[PDB]
Amino acid sequence: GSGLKTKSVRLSKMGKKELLVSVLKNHFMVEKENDDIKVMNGDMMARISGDGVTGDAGIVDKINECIKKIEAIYLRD
Repeated sequence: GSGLKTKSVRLSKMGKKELLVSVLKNHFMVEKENDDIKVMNGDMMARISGDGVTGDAGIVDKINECIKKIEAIYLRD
């Protein structure tokens, strides 16, 4: 029998980037362009790249808040 359970099969509990997309999309209109994530709200726009964000400061501050809270959820902060 497999009573030991040395295998978990799959482990997807670090997908913070996925939740960023979902949460931002639930509050703002989000567009995917140049394989980046664009957050748009009130004609303001922001671009999230692999390791940097450039965009409207209001959106950026919100993005950062969302990222950090979500980071706290999976990685703990």
